[PDB]
Amino acid sequence: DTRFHSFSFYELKNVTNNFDERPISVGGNKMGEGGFGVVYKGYVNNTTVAVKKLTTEELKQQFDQEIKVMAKCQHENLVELLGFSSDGDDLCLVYVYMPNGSLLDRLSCLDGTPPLSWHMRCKIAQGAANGINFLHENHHIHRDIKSANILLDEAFTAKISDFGLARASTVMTSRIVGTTAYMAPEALRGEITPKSDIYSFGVVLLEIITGLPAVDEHREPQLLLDIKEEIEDEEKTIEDYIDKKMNDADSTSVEAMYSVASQCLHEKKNKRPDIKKVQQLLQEMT
Ligand SMILES: CC(C)Oc1cc2c(OC[C@@H]3CCC(=O)N3)nccc2cc1C(N)=O
Repeated sequence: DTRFHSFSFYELKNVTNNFDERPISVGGNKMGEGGFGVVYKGYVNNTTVAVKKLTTEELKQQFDQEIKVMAKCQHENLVELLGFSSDGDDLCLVYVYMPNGSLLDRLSCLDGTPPLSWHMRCKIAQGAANGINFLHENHHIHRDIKSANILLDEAFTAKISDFGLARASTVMTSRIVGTTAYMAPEALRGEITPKSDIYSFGVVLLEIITGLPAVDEHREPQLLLDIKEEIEDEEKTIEDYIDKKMNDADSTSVEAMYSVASQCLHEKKNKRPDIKKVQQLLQEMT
C-alpha cells in the first residue's frame, strides 16, 4: 500500500519505443544503466519520465527495497519515485525525469555537455551531503554512494538515487555489496555501518574536485582514493589535481573541499566525521 502508481508494463513498453536500447542521440531511449537494469526515457500523462527496467528472487528483493525505502524517504536531495510495473515481462520502476543525468556523466562531459563550473560543483556537493544526512537521520545506510548514484535535476540540484541495497541501521553480512572503487575497508570485509557511506562520499568529493573517475585502468594510479597518499607524502599537490575544465575554481574553497574529502577517507571508521559534521564543513566552505 503505497502512494506510487501501478503502471501497465505495456504502457511503459509503448512509451519507450519498445524499450529501445539505442542511445538517445542515435534515435533510441537509453539514458544510462547500472548493474540491475537499463534506464529509458519515457513520456506518460504528458510528462517526461525515466523508466528503469530490471539473481532471480534477489532482483524482486531489490525492486521491493527500492519501493519500501522511497515510500519512507522523501527529501529535496533524493530522487522521487513515481510508480512501478510488475504485471508484464519485466519489473519496471518509474521516476521523475532528471534532465541532467548523473554526476558521473556530467563530470566526464558525456555526450558533449559543458563542464560543470566550480560554483555548480559546490552546490552539488552540499546537496548530496544533505541527502545523505536525511538518510542517516532516518536510520538508513545507502551502501552504494557514488557519482553514478547522484542525479542532476532541471536546476542541477543533487538527487541521490538507487536504494536497492539500502539497509536499516554495526553488524556483519554474508553478502558484501557496493562498488569496490568507492568502498570503505570495513565494507569490503562485510561490515554494515553508515560510516562507510561517509568514506564513499569522500571518493565522490575527489571526483568533483579532479573530474577523474574513481577507477581508470589505462590511468596510473588506477584508483582515485590513492591520491590522498600522493598528496600527504607531498609527492603532489591538490592543485596539481584540480579539474582543468573550470574557469572559476579558487584555491581556498577547493582546499576546504579536499580537507572534507580527506577526513571522509580516514581508514579507521571511528575517526571519520559523521554526516552532520560533513554538512557543516561544506557550508563553511562557501
Ligand atoms: C532513478 C534513476 C533510474 O533515474 C535516472 C538514472 C540515470 C542514470 O543512472 C545511472 C545509474 C543507474 C541507475 C541509477 O540510479 N544510477 N544515468 C543517466 C541518466 C539517468 C536518468 C535518470 C532519471 N531519473 O531521469
